Amino acid sequence: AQAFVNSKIQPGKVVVFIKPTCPFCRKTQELLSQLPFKEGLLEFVDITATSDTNEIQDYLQQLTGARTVPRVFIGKECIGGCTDLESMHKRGELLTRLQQVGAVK
Repeated sequence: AQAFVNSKIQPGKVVVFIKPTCPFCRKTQELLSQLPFKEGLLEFVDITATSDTNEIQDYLQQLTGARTVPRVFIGKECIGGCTDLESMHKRGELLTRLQQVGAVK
């Protein structure tokens, strides 16, 4: 669980931890898939594809303050879930943020 999520999160990368059958995971995927990411800099990680799904949620609770998916990380910074990603979008902050970390083409 620990080494698994810690290998995924990296400076300059966006990673969204998702589950199948998760309406908000899908909305998050819809928003970020449009953006001109460079290759390898956006990843959706299904936590059900590992045996220890609940232990991963436990570790995200410890790391971020919540265990709920979607869990969105921009670099090592967990910005939150769908709601928080959507606010940055509405405010126009998201593209600025992604350009600063060099995630965009």
